[PDB]
Amino acid sequence: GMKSKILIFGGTGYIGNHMVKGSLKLGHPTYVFTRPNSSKTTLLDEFQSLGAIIVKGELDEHEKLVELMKKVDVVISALAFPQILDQFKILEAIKVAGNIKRFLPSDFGVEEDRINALPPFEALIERQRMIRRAIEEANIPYTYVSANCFASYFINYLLRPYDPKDEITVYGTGEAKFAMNYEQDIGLYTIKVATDPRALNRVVIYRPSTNIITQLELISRWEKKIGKKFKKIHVPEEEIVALTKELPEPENIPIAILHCLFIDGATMSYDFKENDVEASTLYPELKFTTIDELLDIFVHDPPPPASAAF
Amino acid sequence: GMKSKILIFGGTGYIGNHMVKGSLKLGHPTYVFTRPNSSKTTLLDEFQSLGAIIVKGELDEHEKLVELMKKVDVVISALAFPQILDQFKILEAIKVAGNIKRFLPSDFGVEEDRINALPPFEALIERQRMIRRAIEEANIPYTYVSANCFASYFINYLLRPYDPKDEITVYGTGEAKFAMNYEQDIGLYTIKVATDPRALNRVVIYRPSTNIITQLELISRWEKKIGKKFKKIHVPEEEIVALTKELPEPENIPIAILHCLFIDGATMSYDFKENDVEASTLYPELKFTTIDELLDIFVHDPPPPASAAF
Ligand SMILES: NC(=O)c1ccc[n+]([C@@H]2O[C@H](COP(=O)([O-])OP(=O)(O)OC[C@H]3O[C@@H](n4cnc5c(N)ncnc54)[C@H](OP(=O)(O)O)[C@@H]3O)[C@@H](O)[C@H]2O)c1
Ligand SMILES: NC(=O)c1ccc[n+]([C@@H]2O[C@H](COP(=O)([O-])OP(=O)(O)OC[C@H]3O[C@@H](n4cnc5c(N)ncnc54)[C@H](OP(=O)(O)O)[C@@H]3O)[C@@H](O)[C@H]2O)c1
Ligand SMILES: CCOC(=O)[C@H]1C[C@@H]1c1ccc(O)c(OC)c1
Ligand SMILES: CCOC(=O)[C@H]1C[C@@H]1c1ccc(O)c(OC)c1
Repeated sequence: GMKSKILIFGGTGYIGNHMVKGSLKLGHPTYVFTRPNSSKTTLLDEFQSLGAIIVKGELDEHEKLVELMKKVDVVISALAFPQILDQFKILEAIKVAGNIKRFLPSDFGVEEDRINALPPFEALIERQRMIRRAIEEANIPYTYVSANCFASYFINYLLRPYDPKDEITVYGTGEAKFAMNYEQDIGLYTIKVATDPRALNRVVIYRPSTNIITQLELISRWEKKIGKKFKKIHVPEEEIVALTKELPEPENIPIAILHCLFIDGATMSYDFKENDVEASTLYPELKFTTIDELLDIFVHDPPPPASAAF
Repeated sequence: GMKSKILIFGGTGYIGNHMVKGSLKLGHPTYVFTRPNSSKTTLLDEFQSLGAIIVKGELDEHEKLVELMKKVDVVISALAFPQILDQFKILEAIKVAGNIKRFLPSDFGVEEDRINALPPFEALIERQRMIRRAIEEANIPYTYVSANCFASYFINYLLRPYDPKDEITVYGTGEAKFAMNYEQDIGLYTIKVATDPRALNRVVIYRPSTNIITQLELISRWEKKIGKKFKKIHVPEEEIVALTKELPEPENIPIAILHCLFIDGATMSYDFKENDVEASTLYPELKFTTIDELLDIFVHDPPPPASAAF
């Protein structure tokens, strides 16, 4: 009906699949752009059975992108780091088509316009800033989403629940606060804000009060849930910093991000601005899965671990 | 004709594919065991077009393995680290069938019975030793292959030829010697020795005199080949050792191996034993691609990088 038509790039991705499912769950006509050679064949079939329209092609196909843009209203990009500046191909098509009502570039992490990181990570988020500056320069309607930490991803990474080991690695002192959100919710809320007038040309941050914690607190709560105690092994901050300078790329990128997230506490090191919008306060009919609920999920039916591409 | 029939486990793997191709090139009837859900569909079609017989199944299918064992003469395992002890399923089937003429377990690296490493790596090669002990206890005919370093893999890992950076990382002093061999050759030679009476119940080491070098010498030669100088950044040994103790698994495994190969120089830290067989001395009609030739290949048509499973 009146539902805005949504085009998602990187829909088969780690976080992208949750945006595709959330879009369909909310009854939005959904277009998924995917490479002809993608190995996400079975995932694409699932999307198709849920009602999505699959469009195979390459970002280099300018004409195809323009013709596709003319058929939709909202464009969301969930592409990976290696393709951040490739989003300029998406942006060029949006500019030519001229009918797009909202563009959400691939952020879904830290709020890059208010935080700085070590060189390895700073270079990547500087690219995301370049995208933002171009959007604003062209007066393209947007929404910048800071989803903070992907919860299943980091519960898997930090707690290694699928590992029977007796020790646990802590980065830095482990006292830095951070916020983490369940991927399924990140996906749903992203679709909601992409069409909410309250998020037009604004930064939206996902920071529900029930999802703020520190590494030590997460370990403690997990220990209580499963009835086991771990020996905590800390990796000194100076140690982490040194590695970012000596290790090659892309090996040093994760290290620099670990420093930014769990040592500097970038997802919780700032206060909200006047124009900022915190997503959990937007829909009284929805809520973010809490940390206790998340841990329960890992006790009853834990999701597989993942590793971002660099 | 009268060629021995070869069954390869993990044939679709990084080194495994080179063994399958080498087996077919040498005219051996070749059986490839692969999981029903493998994503190596296009590689499998290639094997098939080359003459290989594909057999889909799981290692847990004891009866299937036994009936398969009965149809072949030689069994080679190129499975990954996570499945080392899973090789006991292959061994049980071999014991029951009773007709196998030679079994080559998944080693193709350092000579585990004469070297020791840091805990992260020591645990993995200890498993490989367990397999070797069971083979000998059961009087199963074997050949243990120490292929040393996979060259394309490590030229990519150490030189990052696909990276236009001005710096290069050196592990330790960079003075430790190591031997590396081209994957295509490792595969060919493995098939040759699997049927050479000279390799029956012996350790075979791939160490051609033209393929021995240090990190610094490798960097130097690469610099001359491409006409560019790099800034060398060293990672102290004590630094590498500390990481193996603080970083969680699997992350700490590669670090421990880097120490073993490029700091301890495990592939060149020993002299040959009386019963050792150095493969390059075996066939006057063949030879290992040299380091110079390997570098030339990376200048004209470099192979993509890779990452072992942990
Ligand atoms: N906040 C956090 O904790 C967190 C965690 C992870 C990631 N992130 C962020 O979330 C965003 C997406 O990350 P992700 O892990 O979801 O991405 P991903 O799964 O690695 O990749 C997303 C999609 O990119 C497409 N793609 C891959 N290579 C491509 C290429 N060469 N050219 C064109 N398309 C290509 C693929 O789709 P097809 O195969 O269909 O073409 C893939 O499904 C990024 O901005 C990332 O930084 C944040
Ligand atoms: N010397 C060196 O520099 C070096 C470098 C790398 C590796 N290595 C060694 O070479 C050997 C093989 O390494 P690799 O990297 O070639 O192996 P790989 O490519 O990681 O895997 C080999 C094969 O295992 C099968 N497999 C994967 N997961 C499985 C599971 N859960 N159950 C059963 N089968 C599974 C897959 O075949 P299907 O999909 O067909 O089932 C896969 O192609 C190892 O012993 C390794 O340590 C040495
Ligand atoms: C440290 C292990 O995870 C990562 O390397 C990257 C994928 C994680 C990530 C990527 C981009 C981000 O903005 C972010 O902040 C929440 C987190
Ligand atoms: C350092 C990056 O590579 C590795 O972590 C492992 C795959 C490399 C390897 C695995 C097993 C080995 O025996 C070996 O010695 C030559 C090398």
